[PDB]
Parts: sequence; C-alpha cells; structure tokens
Amino acid sequence: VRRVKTIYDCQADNDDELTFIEGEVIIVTGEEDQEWWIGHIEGQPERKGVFPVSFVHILSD
Repeated sequence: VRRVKTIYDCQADNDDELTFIEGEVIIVTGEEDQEWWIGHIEGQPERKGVFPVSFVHILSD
C-alpha cells in the first residue's frame, strides 16, 4: 500500500475513474496499467477507483 500525492488535478467523468485535485493523498491499493493504478483517497476511502500515475507524486511511504 504505497502512497501518492496528486500533483495534477484529475476531473474524472466515469465513476470508475477517481476525481481528485492537486494535493490529494491516494493510497495505491492495486494496479491496472503503467499510467493507471487503483487506489483510494487517503482520509476519504470512499473516493476510489483508477487514477493516472502521471498525475501523482509517489512516495514510498
């Protein structure tokens, strides 16, 4: 369960996609593709789904 710190805003359109803005913490809970991981907003785990990796700043926390 690695953590990522969104450095770009991602305005999802599908409910499978995750919606977040710059500064959101996401806990990586799975992986789909190189640019597409599965995870949840830290502090609000009900916000989860797929999120673009090129939009987040990964911490090996």
